[PDB]
Amino acid sequence: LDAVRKRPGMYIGDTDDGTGLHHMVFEVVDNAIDEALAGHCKEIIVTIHADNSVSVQDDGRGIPTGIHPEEGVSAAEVIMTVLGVGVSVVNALSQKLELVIQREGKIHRQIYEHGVPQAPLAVTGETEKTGTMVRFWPSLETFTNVTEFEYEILAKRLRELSFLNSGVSIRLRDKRDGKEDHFHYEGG
Amino acid sequence: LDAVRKRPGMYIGDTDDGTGLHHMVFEVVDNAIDEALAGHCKEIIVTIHADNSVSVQDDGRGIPTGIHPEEGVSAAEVIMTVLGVGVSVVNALSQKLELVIQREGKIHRQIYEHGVPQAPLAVTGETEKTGTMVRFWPSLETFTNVTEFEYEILAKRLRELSFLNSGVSIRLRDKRDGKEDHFHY
Ligand SMILES: O=c1ccc2cc(O)c(O)cc2o1
Ligand SMILES: O=c1ccc2cc(O)c(O)cc2o1
Ligand SMILES: Nc1nc2ccccc2[nH]1
Repeated sequence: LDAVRKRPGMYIGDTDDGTGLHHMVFEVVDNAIDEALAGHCKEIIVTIHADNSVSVQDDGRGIPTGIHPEEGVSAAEVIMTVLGVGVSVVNALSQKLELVIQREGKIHRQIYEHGVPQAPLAVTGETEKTGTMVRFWPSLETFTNVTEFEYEILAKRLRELSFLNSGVSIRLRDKRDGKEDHFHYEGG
Repeated sequence: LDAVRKRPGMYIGDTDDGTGLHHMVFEVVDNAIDEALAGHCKEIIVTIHADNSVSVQDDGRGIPTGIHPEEGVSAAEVIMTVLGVGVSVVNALSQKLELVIQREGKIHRQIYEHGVPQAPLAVTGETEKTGTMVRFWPSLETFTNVTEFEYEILAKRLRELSFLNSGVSIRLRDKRDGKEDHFHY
């Protein structure tokens, strides 16, 4: 990840005007849509939290959790820490990132700070559901001037995406003011 | 450097009781002694600053500044960023690190934050002297409980090193309370 840290603008875009900041969300959304498309029920939920973090959840299969034979860490960690631009770029430029994977009747949790895992991926409990959730706090050392998520920028893009991804429910929620939207195009 | 950032304790030592914190200084000192031995005057200066940073100067040749043909960046940056344990560990666990190299008539400067270079090594002026200086601010995210440098812990180790490295002068300076020592065999 040090290559991304050396020159963040090359990977995420402009870190001052807000375009790079919102690209962080849209990169994570693209990965969530890919997981949602693998299934039948397909739903993703994008939540803007009151602390200016954004979470993106899908109800897909859940990212692989088993140890990678070469790397010697969970396959999830490899996805989050090895260099669309990839979620690893978002992780590198996030001062905090929470990963939650529900898979094979188990809840898996891991926390990152500036791309560095704080502990190995851990099974913390049980669940009937499946899916992947990433909640990230953009790094205020990288992202300057525009540091708060504009609802309209996310709402507009998610609406455009709904028409290209048939059968995928996309929910947008703003916990700051309680505003929300539901984009669900079932064409074809 | 992310392997170091993942498990700092395994590389530097315990990050809560103050062992790791002081080992940061000792790792830098080892490299400063190597440079001091191969120069003329052979003196190192370890300064504890008021803002809880430590700087280690030597008056050696100055570490290489030219571009490394494999990595495509200054040889100094390769030393600071690629994995004695190495100063790259110290750089990785420092919230800020300032590198100053005097060599071939030129002063070179570079700043790091958590091991990430903020710009390439740059020529900032002219100079008659030679040597290398690293000033580092330990990351308070890594180093907890014992965050401030105890003078006697550094003094004890530098005394041991002065006997072992008989040709090298070792000066220790504390700017918080004005305390000083000069270890030389
Ligand atoms: O790299 C990946 C792969 C899948 C994925 C699914 C999510 O729902 C998400 O928020 C982030 C993700 O990142
Ligand atoms: O090769 C190296 C690497 C780090 C380093 C740090 C110092 O403080 C110094 O005086 C000399 C050094 O030489
Ligand atoms: N605050 C902060 N910034 C960082 C950049 C890289 C790795 C760790 C870091 N902690």
